[PDB]
Amino acid sequence: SECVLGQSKRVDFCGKGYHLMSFPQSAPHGVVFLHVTYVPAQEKNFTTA
Amino acid sequence: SECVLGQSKRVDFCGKGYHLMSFPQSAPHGVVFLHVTYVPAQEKNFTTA
Ligand SMILES: *[C@@H]1O[C@H](CO)[C@@H](O)[C@H](O)[C@H]1NC(C)=O
Ligand SMILES: *[C@@H]1O[C@H](CO)[C@@H](O)[C@H](O)[C@H]1NC(C)=O
Repeated sequence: SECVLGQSKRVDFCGKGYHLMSFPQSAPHGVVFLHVTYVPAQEKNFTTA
Repeated sequence: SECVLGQSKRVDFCGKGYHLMSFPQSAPHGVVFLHVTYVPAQEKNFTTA
């Protein structure tokens, strides 16, 4: 109800990282979610104020 | 997962009041959370439109 039909703001609920979309495939006696996320990769530091 | 590793917008979940931070101390056969909050204290009333 939450991850598929909308965007989830709860941290580490519908996937490790920031949440974008989900896809609900079926399976024998169960369901399999495919979560799509967004993870920063390359970082660089600066001086702030 | 939710209160510590991020901020929570859920009401009355990670502490009474608006939520800021939490620290997860340990304890035998359990765990103890310390929640920081934010409570408005004084009041003053006016007329609006
Ligand atoms: C940025 O972080 C690196 C650590 O990998 C550090 O050596 C460097 O001094 C930092 N940048 C500045 C401007 O200090
Ligand atoms: C503000 O609230 C008090 C109740 O404590 C009331 O007596 C007062 O008339 C109110 N002031 C205004 C401007 O509504």
